[PDB]
Amino acid sequence: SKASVKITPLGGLGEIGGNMMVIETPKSAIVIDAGMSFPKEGLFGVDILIPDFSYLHQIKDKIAGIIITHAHEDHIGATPYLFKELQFPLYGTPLSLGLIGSKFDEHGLKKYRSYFKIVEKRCPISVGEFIIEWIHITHSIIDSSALAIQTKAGTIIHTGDFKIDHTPVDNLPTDLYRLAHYGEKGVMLLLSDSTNSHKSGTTPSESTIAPAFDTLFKEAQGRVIMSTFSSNIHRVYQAIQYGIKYNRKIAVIGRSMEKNLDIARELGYIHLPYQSFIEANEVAKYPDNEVLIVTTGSQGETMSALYRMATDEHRHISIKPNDLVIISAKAIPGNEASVSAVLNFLIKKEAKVAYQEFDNIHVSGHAAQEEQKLMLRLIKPKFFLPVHGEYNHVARHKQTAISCGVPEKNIYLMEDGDQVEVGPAFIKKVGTIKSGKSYVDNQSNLSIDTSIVQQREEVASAGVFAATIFVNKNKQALLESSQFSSLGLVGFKDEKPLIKEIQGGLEMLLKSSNAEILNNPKKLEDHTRNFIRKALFKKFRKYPAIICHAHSF
Amino acid sequence: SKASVKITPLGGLGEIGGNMMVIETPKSAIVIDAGMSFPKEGLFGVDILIPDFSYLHQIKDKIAGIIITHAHEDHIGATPYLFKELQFPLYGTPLSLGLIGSKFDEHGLKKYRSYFKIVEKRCPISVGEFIIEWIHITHSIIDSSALAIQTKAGTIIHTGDFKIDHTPVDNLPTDLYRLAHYGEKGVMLLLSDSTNSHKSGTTPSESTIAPAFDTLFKEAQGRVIMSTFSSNIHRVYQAIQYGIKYNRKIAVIGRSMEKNLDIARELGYIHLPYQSFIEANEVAKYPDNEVLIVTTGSQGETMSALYRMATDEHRHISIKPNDLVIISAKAIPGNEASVSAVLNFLIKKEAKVAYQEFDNIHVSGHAAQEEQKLMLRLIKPKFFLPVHGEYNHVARHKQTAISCGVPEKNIYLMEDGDQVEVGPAFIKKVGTIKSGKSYVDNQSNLSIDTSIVQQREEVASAGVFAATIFVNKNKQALLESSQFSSLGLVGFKDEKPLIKEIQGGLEMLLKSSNAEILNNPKKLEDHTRNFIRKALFKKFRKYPAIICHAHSF
Repeated sequence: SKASVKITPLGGLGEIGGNMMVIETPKSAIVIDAGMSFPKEGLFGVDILIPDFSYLHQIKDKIAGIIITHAHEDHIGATPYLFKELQFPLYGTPLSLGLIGSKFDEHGLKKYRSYFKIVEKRCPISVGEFIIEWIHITHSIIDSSALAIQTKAGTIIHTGDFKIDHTPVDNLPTDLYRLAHYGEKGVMLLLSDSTNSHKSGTTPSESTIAPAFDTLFKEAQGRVIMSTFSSNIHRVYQAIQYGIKYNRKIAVIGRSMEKNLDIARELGYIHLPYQSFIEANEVAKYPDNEVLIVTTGSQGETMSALYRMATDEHRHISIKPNDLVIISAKAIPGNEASVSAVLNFLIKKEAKVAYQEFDNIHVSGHAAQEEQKLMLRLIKPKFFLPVHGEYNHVARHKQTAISCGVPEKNIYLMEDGDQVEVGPAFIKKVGTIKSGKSYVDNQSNLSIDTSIVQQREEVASAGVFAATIFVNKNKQALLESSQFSSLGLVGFKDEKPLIKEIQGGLEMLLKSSNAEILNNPKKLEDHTRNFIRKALFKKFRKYPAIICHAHSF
Repeated sequence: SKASVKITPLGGLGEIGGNMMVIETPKSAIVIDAGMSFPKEGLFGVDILIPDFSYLHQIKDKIAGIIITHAHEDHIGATPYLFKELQFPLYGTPLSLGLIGSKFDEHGLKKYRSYFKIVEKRCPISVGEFIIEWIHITHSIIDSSALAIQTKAGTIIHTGDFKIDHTPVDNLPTDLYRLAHYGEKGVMLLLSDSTNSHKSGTTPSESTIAPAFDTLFKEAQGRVIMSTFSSNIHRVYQAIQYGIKYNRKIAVIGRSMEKNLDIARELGYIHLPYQSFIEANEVAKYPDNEVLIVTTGSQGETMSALYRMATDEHRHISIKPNDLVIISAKAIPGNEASVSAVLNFLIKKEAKVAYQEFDNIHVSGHAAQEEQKLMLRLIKPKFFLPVHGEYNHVARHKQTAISCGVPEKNIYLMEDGDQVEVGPAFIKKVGTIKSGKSYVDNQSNLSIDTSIVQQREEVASAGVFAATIFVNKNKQALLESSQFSSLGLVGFKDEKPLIKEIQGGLEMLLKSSNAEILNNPKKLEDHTRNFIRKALFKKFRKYPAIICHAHSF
């Protein structure tokens, strides 16, 4: 009857990152964004997670394209890999589409590059039975945008990643007029950031950071090091601008930085004298006070480089006591241990460290309660649904919305995989769809089901002991010396006896075993598993994986 | 010539917890404290670490006893297990000695219980060539103390764990006069807390917490849950006092809580009507608003209970939407992930949660910069050496000491295992001693070298594939069907072929193998390892552990 849509999301509900939405209307289908989720972060790298793709293959014939709301790795990460399975027009932003093409070429998905479809800011883009608009909106990232969707069913808003910086370094303030206009006409659906719903007071503008660089650089007497990730372009821009202001040549380490710099500079978003850029191998040729280094590893890796620098195998840079190191890695909770370790190792090198001002403690990069309320009033929407956060954060954001006078019955909290049917004046849950994650190794760059590592680590608890006994079916006992191996059981020097005790018990059982059980590998494997379970219960209270091999040679 | 001592520490320098010092003088030796170090904390439990004991066995004939500065698990943890190797008089505090005896009986070390030697507060205790005094000093813990050591070489101060609470619930203010008196006579050596050297402003007094319980309990309409660890006696005391003030029966879950309660109540430190205490199984008989539950697991375990309560197998408590849950686990960095997970699962149960006021964010329990400076002025010591913290924290504390006018040349930063010779007016490093950690399983309660799990997890990276081939020395090939097993390699349904491809290559090599290499297991194992290395390099760029077994049946 009345026009309606079916918006069921694939990522973002249950973890920072890995955001991906799929709006499904009658004979209509659009994709909003495809990020990566980073649960942990260690001394050598990060956890690599890409959203499952099973649902996409179900309704392939309907999806009218991919809609990307960032030139940033956290939100386009699966786009390149996704094309190793399916292809769809990529209607995005010129800068956002570029970096995405770099990702795909790295993923070997040039097919999907032809799908590139530049959407103009403040300019609508007719996507099948839908109209799309990219509303500039301030954020850390050099470029960004939000989506306004017009449909015969109404209008839908996806902001997602936005902090309302009154004075951004790029002084390109959000074009609030359009958002207010959409509110004035009447906005059906709203998707808004919910990350920092636990904090109060508006987040500080990046310009609050400028003084930090200025003061630190005036007092710096030696080399300056900077550590971040491949997609914090604004921060590195500020850093290099100050360095040239302080006559420090820039050394860019990590090919991701180099490609981002070249793409942006060619795109003209910034101005940079190429001669001012240097290699790490040339640092020894320059004075310390003229040396500013930029460091990043693979996609998502920042402090693997730092740790190897503290371990001194970087073979391009030697940490010195007169150095000043500025640390800003992706401040996702649970990485404090790695930061502390590297910090201690650096102080052992007698290096001054600056980390207070760039992590989430000062600048989280996502709206606080006041900013969310300001957006909510700007919109005056009928239906509010939080995305890009955990269940608690969306709960708090919904509470804040209640404080703004939004009727409860138009607010829902999603769980990944869910479907929600939304109409002109109706909204309800209809079912769940299968959502999941997949690992990718930064070296191989292939998708691996989580099942393999899951079982690997599940059996990692408790030991793994395998044995092979060459027994004669006519003797019901081992005829040739059995070979045994163990991993995680006990120290070899101290395990030689213990495992060997269970060994004698087992080979005795053979001396008078059951011929049928001995001749049938299944019975031997079951008996070995039972014996291993009993031994592990006696020793450590576990039941380790036991591999048994029977031969009739 | 001049009197001097040799203080080389065994634990505390490099991690929160696991503090243990050994002062070594001519024909003199004393032990200060033996804690446990907790690097991580998960959904099912904690990491279990006990300091190495190798050095103790070297100078056994000199040590005059064990000196314990807490009735608290974080500082006496290795004492019970240590006695499974060596025995020494335990001169401690009556309450501190009790709990320690409980730990030893759990460890089956009753031998060391006879060594129990009660030291009187404000009363000196002659320990061989040394004089010892237990100076009450405020802290979270119901009881505590610091050590004043008089010697012919001078005086040594160990405070260690102390926050200067002006108004503690127990209103037993630190007896500063003695500390000032020792400063007045002239204090040689000072060992002081250094945990929170990164923070400014004095830590809030536990009394700041009272209002929280009062207000929350006035508004509570349902059951109240409380989650902590076995040794936060003061907090549970406040909680139960308020609950009786609000007519809530107390259910103590975790035998550690029950034993601590019985020991303290028998010791008369507190007053408690036994009839007011209840079991969890009886909660269903009482109204929700009369129900307050206390939860703790094994030593160091707090949220394993919480997680099973969210998973609903606690089979004594069912979480309800009207419940109010107060969470205070040992807030060591890196547990935020578990807290977040449990919090989301609880909100899925629609439960109100209170966690802001009890973690390290409000009350870290260890002195801040102002408190350290106040101690430093109270002492006016000649030699300052920070303990109970990481290298960065001790560095910051030493900086603060510099700000207090302490000459640098009397401040050192230790690394675990080091020896430092300290005289009347001399101090220097002399060498290093072997320091290390050992795991203990909370179920078995035995000491395990870290080597076993270290190799277990080192080989956990990459797969583990073993094979056994029954070959004839006269054929240089397998004569009986070879048996293969793999763990972590690939999914069985998808690994059957791949592993089987490498299998055919290998059994072909047999068809025309080297008889001597085939007959000699070493050559077969080397060839199998090389083949596995090549295959893993081709597939995932790894070199997995390969186990080869050769038979001549």
